[PDB]
Amino acid sequence: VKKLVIRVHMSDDSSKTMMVDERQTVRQVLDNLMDKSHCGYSLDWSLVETVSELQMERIFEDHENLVENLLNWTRDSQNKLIFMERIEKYALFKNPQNYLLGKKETAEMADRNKEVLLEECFCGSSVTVPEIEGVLWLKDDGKKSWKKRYFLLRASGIYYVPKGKAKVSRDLVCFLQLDHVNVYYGQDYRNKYKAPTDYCLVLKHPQIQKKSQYIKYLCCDDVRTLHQWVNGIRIAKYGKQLYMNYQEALK
Repeated sequence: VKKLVIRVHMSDDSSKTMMVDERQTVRQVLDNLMDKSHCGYSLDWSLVETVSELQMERIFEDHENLVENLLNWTRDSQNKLIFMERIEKYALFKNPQNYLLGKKETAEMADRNKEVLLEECFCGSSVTVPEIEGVLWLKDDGKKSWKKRYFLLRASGIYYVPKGKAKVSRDLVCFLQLDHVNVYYGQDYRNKYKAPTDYCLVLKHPQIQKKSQYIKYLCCDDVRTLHQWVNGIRIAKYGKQLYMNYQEALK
C-alpha cells in the first residue's frame, strides 16, 4: 500500500508534513493530525482543500479517500490542504431542526427530538430530504454578470427555470445532476466575479482544476440561504453516509 507525504496548513498559517497511505479516509488522516498536534479531540476538526485556480474551498467529507482526491490535482497544483476547526461541517447534525424543516426561521429543539428527526431523514430505506426552493443568483457563462433565477433541489439534482426570475414549476429543467459534482464555498467572489454578495457556492466535477464553463456559480441573499443550500446539496449527494460520518466523529 503506497505511502504519500502531504503538506498541511495549520490554523496559524504554519505548515506540517505527514505521511498518509492510499487506503486512508479523511477521518483517519484527521485522527492523526489531532494526535500529532495535541490540539485535543473534536468532531469539528476538518480538512479543507482550496482550489487555487478558482479561489474556492471545500471541507472534505470524512469518509473520503484522501489520496484519491489528491490525484485530481494538476501536477503543478497550488491547491492547499488546511487543518482547522470548521463548525459548518456538522452544524446540520447539531441543529437539524434548522435545515430539515425550513422554515428559514431559526429555533431550538430538544436533543432527543434532534435524534428522532435525523433517524427519520437518514435511516429509512432511503434518505428523505425536504426540498429547498428559493431565488438565487447565477453567474453568466464566462462573464462577470449575474441573474436571479428560481431553484429547486430534488433528490435527482438541482433544477431551475431559465425563463425570468420567478417560480414557474412546469418550466423546471435540469440545472445540474449531483453524482459527479462536489460543492465548494467561493472566497471573496464579491471582487473576483462581481458577485452581488459574498455568500457563494460552486459546483464542479472533482477533475476540473482551472477555468471552465462547466463550473456553476451561485450567489445567495444571506448566510442562512447559503447554509441551507450547501447542506441540502450535501444530503442529496452523500445521503446516509453523512450521518454515519457524524455518528463516527462524535467520540
